[PDB]
Amino acid sequence: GSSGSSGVPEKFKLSTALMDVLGIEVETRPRIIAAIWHYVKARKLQNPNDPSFFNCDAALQKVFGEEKLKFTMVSQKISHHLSPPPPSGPSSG
Repeated sequence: GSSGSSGVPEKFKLSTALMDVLGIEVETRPRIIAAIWHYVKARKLQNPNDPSFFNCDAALQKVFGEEKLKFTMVSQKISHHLSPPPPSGPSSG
């Protein structure tokens, strides 16, 4: 066992651009992916041709850089942006 969901959940610090996309600071893995799912649709970014893909608004680019992306790929895209937030207390390992 190395990675999973033991005890408290997992939160990742949003990027400057990613933060300007949704407007958060410390969220989870899904909350974000979803936050993008909603936002996208919210901004009528959703793509008709492909229900899996979605158009970019302008802030989604700086994040990915592609005109459009998949609703699932975001996971394997936002991750890179995802970072470890500031923990509370001493640490070693």
